[PDB]
Amino acid sequence: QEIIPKGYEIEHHQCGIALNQLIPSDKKVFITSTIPQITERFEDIESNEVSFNMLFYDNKTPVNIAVSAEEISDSRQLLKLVNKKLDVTSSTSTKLVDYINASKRYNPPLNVKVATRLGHVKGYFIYPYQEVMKDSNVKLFSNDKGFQKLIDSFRSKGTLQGYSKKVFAQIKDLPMVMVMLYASLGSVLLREFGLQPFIVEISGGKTFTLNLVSSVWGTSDLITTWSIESMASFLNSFPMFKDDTRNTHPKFVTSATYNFSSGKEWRNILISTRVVTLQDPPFTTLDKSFRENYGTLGLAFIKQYESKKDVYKNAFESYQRYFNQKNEIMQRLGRAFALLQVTGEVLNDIDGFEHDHFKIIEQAYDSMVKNNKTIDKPKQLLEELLQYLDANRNNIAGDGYSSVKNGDIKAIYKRDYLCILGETVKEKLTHELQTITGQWDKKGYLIKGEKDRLQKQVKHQTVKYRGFAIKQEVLKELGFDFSN
Amino acid sequence: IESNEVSFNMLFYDNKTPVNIAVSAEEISDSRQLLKLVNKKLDVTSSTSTKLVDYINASKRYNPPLNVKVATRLGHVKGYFIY
Amino acid sequence: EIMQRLGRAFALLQVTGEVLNDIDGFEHDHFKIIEQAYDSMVKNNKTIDKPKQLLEELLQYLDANRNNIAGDGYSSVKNGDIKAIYKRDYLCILGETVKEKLTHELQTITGQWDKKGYLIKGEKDRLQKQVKHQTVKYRGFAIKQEVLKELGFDFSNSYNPNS
Amino acid sequence: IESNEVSFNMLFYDNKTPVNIAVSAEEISDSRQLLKLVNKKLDVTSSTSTKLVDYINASKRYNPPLNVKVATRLGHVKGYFIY
Repeated sequence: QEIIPKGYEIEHHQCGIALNQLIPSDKKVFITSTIPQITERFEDIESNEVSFNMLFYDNKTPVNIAVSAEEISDSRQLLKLVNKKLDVTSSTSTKLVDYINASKRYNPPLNVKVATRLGHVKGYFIYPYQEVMKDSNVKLFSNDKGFQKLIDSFRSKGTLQGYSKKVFAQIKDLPMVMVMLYASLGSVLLREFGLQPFIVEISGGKTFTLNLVSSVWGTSDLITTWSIESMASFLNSFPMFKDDTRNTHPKFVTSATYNFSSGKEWRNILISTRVVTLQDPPFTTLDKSFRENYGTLGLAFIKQYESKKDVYKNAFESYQRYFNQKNEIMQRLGRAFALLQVTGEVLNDIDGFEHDHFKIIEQAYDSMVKNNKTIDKPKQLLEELLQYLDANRNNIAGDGYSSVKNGDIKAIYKRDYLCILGETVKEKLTHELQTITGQWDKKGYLIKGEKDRLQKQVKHQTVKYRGFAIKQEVLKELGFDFSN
Repeated sequence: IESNEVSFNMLFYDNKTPVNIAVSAEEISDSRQLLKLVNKKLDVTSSTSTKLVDYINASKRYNPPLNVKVATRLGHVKGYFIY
Repeated sequence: EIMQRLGRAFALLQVTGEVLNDIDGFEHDHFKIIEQAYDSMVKNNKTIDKPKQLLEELLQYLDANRNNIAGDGYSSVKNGDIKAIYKRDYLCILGETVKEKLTHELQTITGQWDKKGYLIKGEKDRLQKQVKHQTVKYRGFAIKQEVLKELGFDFSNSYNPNS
Repeated sequence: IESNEVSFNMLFYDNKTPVNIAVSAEEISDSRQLLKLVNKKLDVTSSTSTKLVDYINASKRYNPPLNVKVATRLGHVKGYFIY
């Protein structure tokens, strides 16, 4: 039992318990029938501010309520807890504040350091697994219940090796799902390598691959359907899975992704169904496997890294400097590939998860440089222009072409090249004309002019036009043949 | 049963006619808010609000009200299914 | 594909009918009532199959613009742009017209068209075939005559006037 | 040195652990605002806020704090160049 502060009395009548104040002459002045007992104080190690739990009995029923410091120490605010069964009024608020203060002095609450997010916060790394948390003497406060249900989903289950033979062995070398799993594992390492967030997406089983990569740390409830910012800040170092890209508005998503890419602050990978892409496509039984064998491989991975941190660090530094060598946009993503590959190198060293990390990762790298369009905007745009011209031959002049009788001339067909008139290239590129035509030149697409000018002077019949001469070779590579 | 917060029904007589009005905890336990029920036929003023709050508190102590658990929606709420 | 996303909902309505059958005076056939409307949905609802929907619309459009279609039995397109090349085996809709229709959904819908078997792919494992007519080479999506007819179209320009 | 306004650092012990917190002049010299530091481990209430404000004033009188001129930007401010 706890002590009663000097000056206070506690009566036990039929009406129920009663905290009276003792005023000498001793006269008794009722304070409350709801004796507050402040059991714990919580210190958010991010904010360094503090809160409390108030416990009191509403006539046989314990009532624990989370309360701020002000609510407990400010009469006008303390009065607001009447809605939660606290016996207090504008008349007794001050006496109850004073009693609370004294009880706090004479019965110190338990001090609990508290964290509201996962991952790296200040000096600690907060794990969402009871087993790990009970050893570290920090608690995981999450008022918002969405994240709480997210944490109950982190709970591990099943054995380990059973995940490496029932789940993992089914897909040691399926490259797309395997790189997605690298994302879900190496998300933890961004803060370790100084790398900012990025994305790994699959598009074109999809939901199935996402549900499967969820089993690296727990249930398929880690997944969500497309806020993003708060969830990212909470997972912090842990990967985010977002599902059903299809069901939602495109204005919303791309904005959400640009927002996520920015940095409370977080540093993790977004895995969906600064982007690494997996567009190739890679059941009933392996689903039972990863549903019975929840997330054990994840914490194993973390422990593996922990073992030889500063070794994997130098390995990543090597992969980083090298991937920055091998197209401009793919070199922008050099650190991300470095990271996913060090993730694979870490996974290789785990016992029952041996596999070829170099080949899966180069396999998907080349899958990207081949299949992903946006890496090469100058070429893409060029193709779009040619496609357009492919359908507008009544406005093309040149060898074998009927003279353009009405309107504008869009290109001059010569055998060695197609000279797309400057005006059409402007109509296509607008303000990006200078840079894209520059890239076309840097890429060797065009037959330059005399005076260090991108546009060649090309003759047909009785006119000399000025336009960008695109070599027959490029036309053919892109699948076009303006030949008669 | 969703919020675990509480409200009350106040009964009073406006010269032979009963008046039952639903009132929040704050309205009954804070003089400034109790004063707002004057619009609903309650005899109270800025002068008497405190004494009436204290009387309400004491009356509540010695004639406890009936406790009713309550739901504002149908279906599954927390552990019950409300029909 | 979309009907499998609604799998749990149909499962549920089916368990609802299975529950209702067991009530005292409420006997009825739930399996037939439920399969009847499943198939009624896949038949009558267009939006389940957006790729076919879009395709038909495009064909509808081309049916009204043959003065801009070239190919077998067609007068050369003299004014404006070329929208398709009619070969006996297929209608090769030029890439630009498919873009003008699908805009940002081009890749996904053409992918569906291929996965659905609508088109005669090109040599280099590319969705757009190179189509030769007279002496000119266009690049477009070749839609098999079978699909044209299934959707109710006949892009032949050769039919004796006397009929 | 730009504003000529002033702020303070308060040091107190939360049972063996020093706590230094930056505080405005108003926070320290106005009971209503001083009360807001309860969130930062300060033992104060609406009942004791006035006495603690007065104690702070007196302690400030008899143990003057160190005066530090301060700048929040680099470069030329008023007469100095802050590196």
